[PDB]
Formats: sequence, structure tokens, C-alpha cells
Amino acid sequence: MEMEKEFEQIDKSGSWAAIYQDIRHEASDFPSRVAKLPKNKNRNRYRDVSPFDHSRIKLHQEDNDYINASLIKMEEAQRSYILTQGPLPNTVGHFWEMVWEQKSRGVVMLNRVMEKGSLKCAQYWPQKEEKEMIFEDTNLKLTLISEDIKSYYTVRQLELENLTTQETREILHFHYTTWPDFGVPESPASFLNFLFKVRESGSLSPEHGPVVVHCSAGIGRSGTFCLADTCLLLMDKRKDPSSVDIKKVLLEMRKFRMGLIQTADQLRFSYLAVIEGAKFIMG
Ligand SMILES: N#Cc1ccc(O)cc1F
Repeated sequence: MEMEKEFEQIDKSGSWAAIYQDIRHEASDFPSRVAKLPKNKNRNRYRDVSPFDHSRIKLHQEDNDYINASLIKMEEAQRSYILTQGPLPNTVGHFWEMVWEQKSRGVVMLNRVMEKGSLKCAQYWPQKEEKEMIFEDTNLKLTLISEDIKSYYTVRQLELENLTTQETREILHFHYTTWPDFGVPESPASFLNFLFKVRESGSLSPEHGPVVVHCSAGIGRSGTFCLADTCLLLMDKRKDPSSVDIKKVLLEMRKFRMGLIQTADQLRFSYLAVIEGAKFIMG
């Protein structure tokens, strides 16, 4: 079926939970043996969210190459993404090592450091220009260059220096700051505006390594971001945009990382975002 009318048909019939459970039943199951080794317990935020072995990002280190991060490669859309958990106190250096090694231009953050009164990820970037951060375990230095605070999101320019080679690179930090503590946003308008700002920066384009996207677990809000982006790109590329099937795209993405889209409300919100976004691309 088309999307917008499949949408109204699920709303009128109140069957979002049944649709979402079908997706969960059909999703791929692949091994995640490296994630579950005992030496990696303090590298995982949640015991039930792990990268598959076949798609995990490897750190260029001979001691321990593990990080909770997955490469999502979308062949028809010609887009790639790295989805990862919010960094932990003992993985902030690994996080920036990955950004460096994979040649990423942008980092997309969809959570606040504290939500619901608890810490959802480490304070992994510097908050003042004159107070830089040094990660001694991976030999990297990170400096805040500028910050632009808007009503729904903040954009930061950062400098990452590889202290071994003295090479430097500019990284863009796109921080969506207004996702509610419970539920999903009422309108997709500010999320779409944010997606378009990431696109306009070059961070999603083939001349750079894959964008790094995270929330707390790296599957829920993060899944919504890449699902919406890929669906809108396919609608631009194809002769028949109504042929784009969001449930099929989500199942393809779940071949590369488990659990993408965590609730039926997040599924409905993804439909809403793609529907409204398709009108702005042209309406
Ligand atoms: N990209 C892409 C893509 C194309 C067709 C499909 O059924 C699912 C997909 F993710």
C-alpha cells in the first residue's frame, strides 16, 4: 500500500502495536559473540543491546578492537551510517578513535546528557573553548571551536587532533536537544528541519566517512533518524515514490543492527516524518 493512506488505515483501526510486533517477529537474528566476551562488559551500556559480529565497527588496535557500534550500509539509497550507544566513562576515548579512523565529518546526538534524572551518556566533548580535552588512552585532543545554540538544536564546530601524527580535522556536532523525556514529539517539523541541517553540512555525503549517530542505546531515536533519511532519499531517486515501503526499509536496516525503532509510537512517528517530509521536498 501507499504510505499516507496505510497510515490513516492503521490509525483508524488502532493496530500500531500489531504492526510493530510483526516487525519484531520478522527481524534478523545474527550472532554478537564479541560483544558478550567478559572483557567487554564495561564497554556495553545495556546487556540486551549489542552489535552483530558481521557489521560491527572494529577499532584499529591489537589489544581490544571492540566498540558497541554498527555499520548500516543501504545499497539502493547509496548512504551509510554508523549507529552507536552514548559513550560511557570508559569508552569516550574509543568513541573519538572511531570517528578518526572511519574519517567521519559529523556526529549526530539525539539525547541530553541527563534525562529522567539519570545519566544517559558521558560529557564527551568540551564545553568551553579554553578547556580542551585529552584522551590519553587513544592519544587524541579535542577542542571546542564555536557553538551555535538554536531553539531545538545546537551545532558545534570541534577540532580533533591525532597527537601521534599532529594531523587535525574539523568535526561538526549536531545536537538535537528537545526530544521529550517520555514519548515522541507531537509534530515532526523540528526533527525534519534538523535532518535537513545535517544534510546541508556535507556530513552525510560520499566524500566523507559515515556519519556517527547516537542516542542512549543507539537504536531508538537513532533508528528514526536514519530510517527517515533513507526513505526520503529513495522517494527522490525512484520513478514511483509511492513504491517506497517503510516497513521493508526498516527490516533491511535491522539486518545490520538489532532493535532499531524501540516502540510502536516511534514507528508511527517515523511514518509521520517521512509523509510530511515528502511534501516539503517538492510542496
Ligand atoms: N535502500 C534500500 C532498500 C530498497 C528496497 C528495500 O525493499 C529496502 C531497502 F532498504
